Amino acid sequence: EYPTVNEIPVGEVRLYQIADGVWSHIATQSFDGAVYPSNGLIVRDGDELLLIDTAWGAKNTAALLAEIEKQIGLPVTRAVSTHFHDDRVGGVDVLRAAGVATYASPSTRRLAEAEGNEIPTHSLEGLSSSGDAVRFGPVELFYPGAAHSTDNLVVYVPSANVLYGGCAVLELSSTSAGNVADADLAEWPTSVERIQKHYPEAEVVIPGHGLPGGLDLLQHTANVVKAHKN
Ligand SMILES: [Zn+2]
Ligand SMILES: [Zn+2]
Repeated sequence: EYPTVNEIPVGEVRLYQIADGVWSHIATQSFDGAVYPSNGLIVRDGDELLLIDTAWGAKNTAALLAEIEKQIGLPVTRAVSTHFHDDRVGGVDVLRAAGVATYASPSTRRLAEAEGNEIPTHSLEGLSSSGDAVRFGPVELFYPGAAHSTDNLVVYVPSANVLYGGCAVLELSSTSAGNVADADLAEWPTSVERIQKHYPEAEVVIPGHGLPGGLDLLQHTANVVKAHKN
């Protein structure tokens, strides 16, 4: 029952419960003449919520906040953007104005700046090298190396064994790596291997777009990227 594009009009956000205190958020957005669904994550931390990624735009992200208040009723106090693209940081100004402390790596903040995207307020240090991992509230943040972009981070929720791959991970139905303008195709499969080695216990893997699955999303991603590179 995971929602797809045809079930979410642009401007609306759905939440989907993955585990106790862990949800994905699903939004839709038009980009270059096509509508795409996009995922982020919500993780409970006591009486507060940690948000992973915006809902791809200001209006979507305002809707996201409204849907969180309706469905969950706990305040979002911090947010992390997992790379510099607009499906990840677009809506950060809305979050900030709402009183949410927004975060990203220094590299993500610099690339967002260069690209004219919204820029999270606070820098996440300790994630500059492939294999680096840091605790951030109820999650672990991991930099696997360059993949979909050079700055992409993944997020693990230890209490639930849930791995959110963001766009470094592709859904099982995918036949291609999608938008690779900022990608490092030579490194990507290695980056995926690092994730596989570091989170062998992951039970649910959530891609940046499309359906969640099991650990096979990781190998599938490496295979697609390799096949794409050719
Ligand atoms: Zn992207
Ligand atoms: Zn994306």
